[PDB]
Amino acid sequence: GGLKKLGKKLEGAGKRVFKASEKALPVVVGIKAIGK
Repeated sequence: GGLKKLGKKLEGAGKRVFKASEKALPVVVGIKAIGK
């Protein structure tokens, strides 16, 4: 089954990248927090 293949592949990135995003959450939110 490829389903679990795609859901497990991309997921791997979101786990490592979470550090790249989490760090800019204040920088990604500030826009969503200002522009709502």
